[PDB]
Amino acid sequence: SMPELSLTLFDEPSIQRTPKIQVYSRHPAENGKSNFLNCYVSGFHPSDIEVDLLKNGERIEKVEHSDLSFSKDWSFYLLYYTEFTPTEKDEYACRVNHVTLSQPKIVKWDRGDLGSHSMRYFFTSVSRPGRGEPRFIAVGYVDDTQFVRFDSDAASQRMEPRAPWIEQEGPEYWDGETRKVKAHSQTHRVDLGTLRGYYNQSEAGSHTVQRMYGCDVGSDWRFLRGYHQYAYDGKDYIALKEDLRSWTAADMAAQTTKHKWEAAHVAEQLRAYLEGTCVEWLRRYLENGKETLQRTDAPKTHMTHHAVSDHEATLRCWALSFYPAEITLTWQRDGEDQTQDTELVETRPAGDGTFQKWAAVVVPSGQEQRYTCHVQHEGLPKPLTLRW
Repeated sequence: SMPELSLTLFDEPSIQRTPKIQVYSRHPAENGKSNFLNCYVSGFHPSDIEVDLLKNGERIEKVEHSDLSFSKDWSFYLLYYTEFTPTEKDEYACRVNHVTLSQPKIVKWDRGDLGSHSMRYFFTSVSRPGRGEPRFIAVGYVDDTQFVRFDSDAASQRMEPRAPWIEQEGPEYWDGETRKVKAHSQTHRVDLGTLRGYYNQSEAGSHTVQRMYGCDVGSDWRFLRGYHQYAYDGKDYIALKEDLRSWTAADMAAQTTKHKWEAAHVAEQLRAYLEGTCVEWLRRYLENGKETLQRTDAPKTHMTHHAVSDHEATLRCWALSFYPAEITLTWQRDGEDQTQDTELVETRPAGDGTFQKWAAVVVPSGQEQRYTCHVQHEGLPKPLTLRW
């Protein structure tokens, strides 16, 4: 499934973004009903981060988290979560520390087939000055569904399943993905060392490389787009262009890499993978995971009303439990678009494979009924309108 070979950057001789934080339950919170408390952190760089869920101020010990992944702009996101049963008295919060934060930040818990398909592999390596190899985390996605992962800190040293429908694949599959992913981790190990040497950075600092591969297919599952991009310290380094036959080098180090990869016909070999292999395995996964991968889950929508004063109210339009993640929430007033005085949250994972989002508008108390929330999602044959 993964590409077979990765070539290092060269021949033989740091962005700081602060985390956004959302603290929320997976399901509407009812006292006495088991639930999951989520702390979603996103848009941060570098990837090192400290996240604790708190109950009445005390660290919760049985807290798990998602495999490190990143967005198009190379910023990282992680879901931390624990199972809990809300009560009336208990208070929960998320405590985050990161190199961009002078003090820890505490956010209180306030309480048909898809129209197109993609496969993505994301790789992150973080050097560890002073001893040993980089931390290496790889994840694979079909659409918005993670299905494999490799974590160098995990005990198995194996590519591991993260979706039920990938477990069908036989031992040969897991041996091959394990072999390829470990080879990719060594490419990054070399790359981190040579990049440090190109930029004359000290051995005492931790740096990051990020790599992504993927293919897109349209509603017919035929090849639409292929991608391959590489970043150093959260910044573009080199990217394969749309035509899959040339490169975009961001600086002179990447320009040397472009020359090494051009002479070695990297793009020719990647084109065959992105155009063929990648799509073929995507289609195989879509067929084996059909029950979920080919199912759209329309958003479950409702509205809440919050009065902060006698003259001011907040209307919140909620979209819950939807899949895939792409969704549009808009407000209208008297049937015309309204963007003034609105707030939209980043779409976030519920933790059960579905996604959540809300949109809010501040309105004059008594005028709620002028406003309508409009929900567009490919699981809906027609957009939804909600009104208080």
